[PDB]
Amino acid sequence: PLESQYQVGPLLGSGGFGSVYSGIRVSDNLPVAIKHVEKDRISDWGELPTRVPMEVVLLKKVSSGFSGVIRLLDWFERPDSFVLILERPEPVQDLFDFITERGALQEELARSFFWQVLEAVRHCHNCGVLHRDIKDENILIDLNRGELKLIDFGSGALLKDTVYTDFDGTRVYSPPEWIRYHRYHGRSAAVWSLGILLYDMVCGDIPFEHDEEIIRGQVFFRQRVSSECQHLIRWCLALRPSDRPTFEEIQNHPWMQDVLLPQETAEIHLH
Ligand SMILES: Clc1ccc2c(c1)N(CCC[C@@H]1CCCNC1)c1ccccc1O2
Repeated sequence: PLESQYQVGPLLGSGGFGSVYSGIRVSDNLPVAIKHVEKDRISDWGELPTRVPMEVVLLKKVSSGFSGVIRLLDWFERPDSFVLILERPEPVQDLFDFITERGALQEELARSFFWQVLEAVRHCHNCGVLHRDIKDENILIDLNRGELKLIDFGSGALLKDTVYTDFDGTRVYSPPEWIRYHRYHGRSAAVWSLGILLYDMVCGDIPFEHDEEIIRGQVFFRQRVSSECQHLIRWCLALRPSDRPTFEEIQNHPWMQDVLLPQETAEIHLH
């Protein structure tokens, strides 16, 4: 019934995540995204009360209620692929393209965006999900509402308190303990990736490209950035996992005070 229930539109993008198309739910005209993944390229499987990709398990765990995560609406199995039906904000732009187009973000805008990402990541952790690929390309902006939404749980895992020794996320957002030892814990690795993201936001590019820079952990600013924002970044990017802030500590940091709500953010910065 997939073919009769959704009208397929243009291809939005393709990559390690598969191929994603614009779609409309025929029942009520709801904008959707339709994501196809070949079965042979699914390395990571889990189970429902049947055998599904882990991405479906993780999405179901985070798609209850409202959150800053793009929600799984339905899924289908085909003989050689799985098809996922996801929310699609309209109009929308991913944060990578937004930053590529507009350059380094004003701190007020970065503060609003970063705050929303923190809230979304807390939501995932609350639901027992570790994203493991937090980055600009996995954040969508609802341009009218100023609301950010996390995508792509394809490298994610169940959250646990023991060590992870596997990683299939983005290397330049990966922490020094992974580079050096192939070992990390969930929350502290997530905080590292958040430091990279925040730098990316306020500087318009990522801080490290090579392994040696990651391991050295020295952050240089190319752009004028406030002392308070530089401090938070350097704290998230502490070389020792135990020296990094908790999410609570990030959200109580001086730089994170007086965040704009999403709608005000869109009025000032996006309209
Ligand atoms: Cl609109 C929209 C809804 C839901 C989406 C996704 C997009 N995408 C992203 C599609 C590729 C981007 C589109 C914009 C230009 N840059 C490339 C996605 C990518 C990977 C997993 C889930 C996803 O779920």
